[PDB]
Amino acid sequence: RPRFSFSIAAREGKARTGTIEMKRGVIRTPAFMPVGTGADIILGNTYHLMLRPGAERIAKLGGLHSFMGWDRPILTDSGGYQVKQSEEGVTFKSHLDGSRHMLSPERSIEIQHLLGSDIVMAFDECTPYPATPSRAASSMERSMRWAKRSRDAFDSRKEQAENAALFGIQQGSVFENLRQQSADALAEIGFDGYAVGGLAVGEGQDEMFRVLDFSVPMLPDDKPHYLMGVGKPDDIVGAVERGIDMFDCVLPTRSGRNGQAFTWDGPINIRNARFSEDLKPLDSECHCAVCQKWSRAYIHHLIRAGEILGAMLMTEHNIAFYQQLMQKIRDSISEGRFSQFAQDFRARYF
Amino acid sequence: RPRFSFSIAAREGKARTGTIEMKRGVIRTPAFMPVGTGADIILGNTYHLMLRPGAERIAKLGGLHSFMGWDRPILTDSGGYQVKQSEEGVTFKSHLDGSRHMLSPERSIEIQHLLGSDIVMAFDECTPYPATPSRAASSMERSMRWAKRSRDAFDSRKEQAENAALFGIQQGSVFENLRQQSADALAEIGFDGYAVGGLAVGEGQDEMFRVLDFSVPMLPDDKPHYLMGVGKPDDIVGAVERGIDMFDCVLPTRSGRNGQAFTWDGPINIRNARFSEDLKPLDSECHCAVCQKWSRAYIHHLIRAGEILGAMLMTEHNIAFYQQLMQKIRDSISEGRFSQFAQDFRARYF
Ligand SMILES: [Zn+2]
Ligand SMILES: [Zn+2]
Repeated sequence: RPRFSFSIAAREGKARTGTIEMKRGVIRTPAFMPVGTGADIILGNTYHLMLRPGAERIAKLGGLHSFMGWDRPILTDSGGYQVKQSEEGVTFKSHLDGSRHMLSPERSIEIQHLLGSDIVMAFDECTPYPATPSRAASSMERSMRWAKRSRDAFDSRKEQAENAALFGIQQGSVFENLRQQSADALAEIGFDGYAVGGLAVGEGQDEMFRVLDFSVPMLPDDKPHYLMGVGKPDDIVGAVERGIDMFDCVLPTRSGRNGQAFTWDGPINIRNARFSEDLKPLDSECHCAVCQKWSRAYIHHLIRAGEILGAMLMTEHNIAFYQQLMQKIRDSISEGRFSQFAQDFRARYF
Repeated sequence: RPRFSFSIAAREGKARTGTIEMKRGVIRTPAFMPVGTGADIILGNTYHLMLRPGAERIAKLGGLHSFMGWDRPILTDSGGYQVKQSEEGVTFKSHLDGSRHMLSPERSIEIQHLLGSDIVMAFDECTPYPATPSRAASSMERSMRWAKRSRDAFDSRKEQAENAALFGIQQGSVFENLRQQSADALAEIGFDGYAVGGLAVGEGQDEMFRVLDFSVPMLPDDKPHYLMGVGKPDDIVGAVERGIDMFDCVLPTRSGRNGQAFTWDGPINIRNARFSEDLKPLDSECHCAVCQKWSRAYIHHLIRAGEILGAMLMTEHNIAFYQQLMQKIRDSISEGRFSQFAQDFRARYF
């Protein structure tokens, strides 16, 4: 397969469906990328892995793919969002054993290289919400400078340039002129994919969607658009409606460990007593393995008993719900009925 | 299949291998019965289930088999070992919501009936270790009276008598005359199986084996012998050498949640730094699913990262190790080489 080939097979309104081809596999889009721990690609947390066991160590152990036994594509973040600051980058000391750490566009790239990622994220500067226009512009401009450094560092490592892909990240907070500036800088540098950054910060769906309505058409139409940190099922459906192709969110896993299950009728809190005698599966349309075999009542019980198996079935369910959702979105766009699906989705979910 | 048919296919010294046939399936012996949460039979905790969700409720929900989705045989304990005392039984208040509870040979039987167990344990009186001969004799005599009440209550419930089986429990602490007395009472009442009770109480392997050497031949040879609460891999091999056919122990699951893995080279503490870069699977001969796919180094990492998946792989590994051990014991006895296996087992395990 090629290093990277994005192809759009069908469209409806702003929504798109198609595929990304890479050496380690094909990624069907719109895509949900679960955390490392039906998916075509998963996410590696660079910041976490850098702290334990370390990037050198993971490289020594054969790379991330062999380490976690996953031989399909992997997307790593830059590590900075999770993180002594300056134009050069950032230095921090580890909480695990006080070791001193430095992150920069160059060092971030090097670390994702050591990890062996297939999709590398440029290193940028988080923009707090809310931000003044002044602060948003200053942060965005530094991010675009860091985007150029990331590109160069990526391109100077032959093995990465030839087998991996680089995404640039749009910043600019919620201001349209800054977003446009950011989009133009990014396209002038040129990347394999364009992420929309800065929108997973407590702004509320309304504002998120507003900023996506003008932000996504600024990005190159023939490249994948990645909405970082998003999100709930209804955020995904609305962002796909606005042109996003890729998503990641800790929601399924965390929800999975704190007793919450996603269903087509809305999220449910399975620890609630109203589920104690409910013989229906987690979700009635879910084709997932948990859903095949066990009832809400038994999972309620598991979790209530503090049994580990319960959180496990819950997480497995949630992960599978998210992939079925993306599958329903792909098929609906491909069939010219995504507009309908979305409306039916909401009526029932809410 | 019959209600209950125990058949001994082969012998070596005191060890036996064969099968138990019941309506819901065949149980190959010597057997390890894991907790509800390769096994031919599992264990239900009666005391726990009685407190949550309740026996009535589980019956309402279709019985334990349908509730946990397990359609093979299930053995339930009496509930008293986990537990206001008198010759009639015992009353206790729940810690979950202060509800008042009573246990007795009759009520224990009724509850295991409501749970739908295939193998029912008579209700007896735990004997603390150490015990004076006087106290051991008094506790044993009450247990044999309770054994007769359990038999009668079991026999007065047509559905149980016809589709389930009852085991009696030998008591008597570590005194041989009491054990013999207990064995004779039990055989005079008559049960489908005979458990050896009172030996999972911190006495140390030496004393356990000593008491098994004279206790097991007192039980009827043509019925299964169940060693309750035992145990570590090396306790099982030695108790099989002394004539036991059935075992249960929380070891695999708990060990599984507290970072400890069983291997043919002894238990390992996977959280230890010496495993951080170990690419070997949990155990090299283990055919288990974890062992297929993941390294000690990645499971070390999982657990160190607090990830739930890790404890899950560990427990799965431990459960599978125990079934492979029982399988190795069955085959070795059937082949006339159990004496050899046991010696080789120890050399490597220790
Ligand atoms: Zn499901
Ligand atoms: Zn294994």
